[PDB]
Amino acid sequence: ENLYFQSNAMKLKNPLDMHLHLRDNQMLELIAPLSARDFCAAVIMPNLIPPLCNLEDLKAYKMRILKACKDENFTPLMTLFFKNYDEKFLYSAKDEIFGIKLYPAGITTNSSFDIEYLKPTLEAMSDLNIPLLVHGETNDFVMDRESNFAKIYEKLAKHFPRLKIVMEHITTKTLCELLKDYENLYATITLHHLIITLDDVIGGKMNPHLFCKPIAKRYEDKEALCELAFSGYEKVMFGSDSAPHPKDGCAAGVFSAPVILPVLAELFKQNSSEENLQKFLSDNTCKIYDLKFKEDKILTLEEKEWQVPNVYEDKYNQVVPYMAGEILKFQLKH
Amino acid sequence: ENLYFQSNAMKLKNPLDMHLHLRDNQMLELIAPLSARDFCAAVIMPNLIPPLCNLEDLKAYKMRILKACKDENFTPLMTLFFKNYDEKFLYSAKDEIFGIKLYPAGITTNSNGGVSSFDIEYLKPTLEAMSDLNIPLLVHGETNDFVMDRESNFAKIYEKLAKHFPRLKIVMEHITTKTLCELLKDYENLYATITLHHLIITLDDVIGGKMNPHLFCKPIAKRYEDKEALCELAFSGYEKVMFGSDSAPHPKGCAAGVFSAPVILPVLAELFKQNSSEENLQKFLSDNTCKIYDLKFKEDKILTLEEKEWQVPNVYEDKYNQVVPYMAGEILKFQLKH
Ligand SMILES: [Zn+2]
Ligand SMILES: [Zn+2]
Ligand SMILES: [Zn+2]
Ligand SMILES: [Zn+2]
Repeated sequence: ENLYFQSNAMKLKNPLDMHLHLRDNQMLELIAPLSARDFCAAVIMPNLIPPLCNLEDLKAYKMRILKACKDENFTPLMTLFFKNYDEKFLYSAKDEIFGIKLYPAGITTNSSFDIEYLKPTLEAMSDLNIPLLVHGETNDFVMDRESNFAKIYEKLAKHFPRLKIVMEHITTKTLCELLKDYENLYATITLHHLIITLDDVIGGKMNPHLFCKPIAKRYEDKEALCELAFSGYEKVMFGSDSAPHPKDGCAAGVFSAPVILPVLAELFKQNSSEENLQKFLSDNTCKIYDLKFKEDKILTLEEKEWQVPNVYEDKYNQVVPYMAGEILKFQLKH
Repeated sequence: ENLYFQSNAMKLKNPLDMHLHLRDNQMLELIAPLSARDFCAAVIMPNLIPPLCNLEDLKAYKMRILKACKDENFTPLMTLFFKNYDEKFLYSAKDEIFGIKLYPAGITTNSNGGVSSFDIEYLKPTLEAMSDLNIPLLVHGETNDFVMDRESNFAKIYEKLAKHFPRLKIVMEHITTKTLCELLKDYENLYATITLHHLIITLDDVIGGKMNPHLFCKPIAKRYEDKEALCELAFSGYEKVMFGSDSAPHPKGCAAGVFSAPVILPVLAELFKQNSSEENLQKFLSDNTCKIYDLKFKEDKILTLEEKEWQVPNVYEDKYNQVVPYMAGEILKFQLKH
């Protein structure tokens, strides 16, 4: 529609963040609202110290999140850290969790990954319709860690053709292509991997604020990621992997939470459509897991410049955000 | 060799650092001694602001270097920053300079006035005079392509320069790829320098775990097979390879460069014992360069290294600057008689 209003440049419905890190305690209080105010729900990753491996610690964490957000409507979609859980246990938790997140540890390729430890649990998960979320990286050379995990994703897809396997934060053309080879393979894509490549991280001066895992790769990889997100391909969902770290330059992670919607807005207007953004941020997820909502959350973006602050700050913590100091074209009223 | 005395009495004769950055002014006064003490000579890169492009300024900088070294036996091998010099200018400079260093436009630290074209006719007059006058072309071999491919993609350029200027000595500085290790064997006029760090680290050390800015330099450390090929050339003492540290300090993230000057000899000493011979170390650090250029010395500078542990300072301070050294805070198995 050619003519439009400054106050309504984009409208988004029930935006979901399918990969979020909210940390805990004092940090959680600082950053949860930043996601809560722009999303109706987010998959909360379980990599706390120590990791969430039982339902009592999960509920307590859920409660801390609900307190810190203070922006209902916001439903945290809870997850457990992967370990060898038995059928009885999973049956017990299915109504309490959205999924189980696997963090592989110690994988060499010539690989040394034995899925036998996983089989009983994955078989149960399949039958109970519980999705497996995976941080798909081996321990090989940093640029190859994701691509070398492709064969591990294939193996899992064949051995468990009824299990939903979400390849988290894909960053390679390899996985962009693998995604289309198996029906039960899905993926989440971050905001940053649609914009950066390795050159941004170490091509000129080293830029720690753009450092994350998996590392940003090549231009061909970035284009493959953009083609899936911009086309709204049914099996890709937005997952920020917003992962803050207290300001000291060496820890991995990008805190993109507060700038996600505005940056995606601009990105899709320039390269795609409101409808495809709507799919990438919500409809795709809703179609895959059959989600529905009682009270819709509608976010309206206004075409009014603002400068991203150099930090989001609390008494106990200071976090540098993605795009810190940059000027964005769109903004939500908070 | 199964038996030895007091400590590993390893002698090194006339070590040469064929690729070194000494900066200027106050910085020079602080770091120059750290090299002048362990080396008898070093190729001094001209990437100053502004870059050394005339004899007057080169002499001036040389004088500054000589003062900064003081009582040390050390000959700085001077270079000019590459540009389209003519035969007349080159003829007057041949005895004042060791070589001319080519930096591709805006690829590394202080290169904005660099070469932006490798057109054969554009460079012909200069490279032919250099060829006739036996002046060598030292090159920072990287394109502006994707960071991990900058050096390998530069191979076609070194190759055309070699074919078009077959009597020119072309030194591929700080090589970091198997591609250039191999290309070195294809043309008689191709030579190379290798750094200390590139014999040791890969990209994984720089960004595999935590980002380690102290290990960040240009050309970026690459793959395991790249490092192995570099080690095979250095350890075997291959005649066309010479040690060049590319020691480059930065005042205290982060800027590109490793400041390895203070720790080169002992670190190299340990490396060559585990993987090579004292003879091959002597070749890599000195004899190869000496043979390639026909160097001679009024009096030799013999340095002895003993296995007496020592911790590397976390910084090399003074009144004007403070620099973090390579291997900072590390415990080295070898030492030089200070
Ligand atoms: Zn992850
Ligand atoms: Zn994550
Ligand atoms: Zn260089
Ligand atoms: Zn250099």
